[PDB]
Amino acid sequence: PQFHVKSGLQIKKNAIIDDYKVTSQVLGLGINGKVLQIFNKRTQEKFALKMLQDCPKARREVELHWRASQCPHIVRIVDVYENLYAGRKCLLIVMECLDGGELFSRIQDRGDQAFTEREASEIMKSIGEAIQYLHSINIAHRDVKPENLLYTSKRPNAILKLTDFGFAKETTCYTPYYVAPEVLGPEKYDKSCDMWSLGVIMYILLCGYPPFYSNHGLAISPGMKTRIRMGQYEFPNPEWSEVSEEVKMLIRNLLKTEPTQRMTITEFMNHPWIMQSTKVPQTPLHTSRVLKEDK
Ligand SMILES: O=C1NCCc2[nH]c(-c3ccnc(-c4cnc5ccccc5c4)c3)cc21
Repeated sequence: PQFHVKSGLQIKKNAIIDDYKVTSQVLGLGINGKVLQIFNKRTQEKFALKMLQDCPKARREVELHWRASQCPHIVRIVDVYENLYAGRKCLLIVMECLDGGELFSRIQDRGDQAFTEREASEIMKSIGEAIQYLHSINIAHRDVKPENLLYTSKRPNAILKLTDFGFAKETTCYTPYYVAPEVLGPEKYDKSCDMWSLGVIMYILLCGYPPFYSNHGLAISPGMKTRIRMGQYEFPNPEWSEVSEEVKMLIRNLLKTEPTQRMTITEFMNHPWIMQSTKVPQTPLHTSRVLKEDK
């Protein structure tokens, strides 16, 4: 006994409206247009619905995302319909619904507490688990941005989840103990960008602005673009003046220009600042206030 097998992906073919109420309310915009809010007729719970045109690229997204839904920090696909819509075959993905909206909106909507270093570590921890899960099953997510980190609720014990698989990609014997990873097949620097994303999201969490900011004109967005190439960014005071040299070093290691230089997800999770989420200094960060400065 003891055989943990979860179930396979099942493309439902009946009309989705047979099983759910479909609203006009929008929950997100993508290249495939709207994410809608819907309601399960039976249970009456709320779900997000993403609609893609059926085709090989769409199918992969679904498949990868289904594969990854077993991860606690990745938006769970709850079921998938293939229907006809204007004589065009379609994939309708029904996922769990993340009311807490986007990661940054939440921080920026404190302003009456203060957002500690430790709170950020915990955040980065949970994004890490998501990447970790992904990479260990040989998927690179490849669009890990702010916009795709949302919260299950407004409740402060909300759990933070990764969404959007439109750019995810697969990365893919008896004397094996000693064989070097490079001999176990190709897989060229592909999951390493997920690592860069992580650096950026960490930078912003700690201060409230990207490490590579625009400016507009010339050498200010064409230059903002070489700024990235050169890997040039500061830790300007007085935001960073109070931040652990250990943390700076961690960002520095994620924001490495040459991808093979950059840290692995595994190395990441074993890092003390991430591994001791709990015992990180309670120190007050500017983040929330700085965020409030915008459009
Ligand atoms: O895959 C995607 N591509 C485009 C952006 C996006 N949002 C979602 C999404 C998924 C699940 N829930 C939501 C969501 C739910 N409820 C919300 C309430 C208030 C603000 C944002 C919300 C987002 C968005 C998925 C995708």
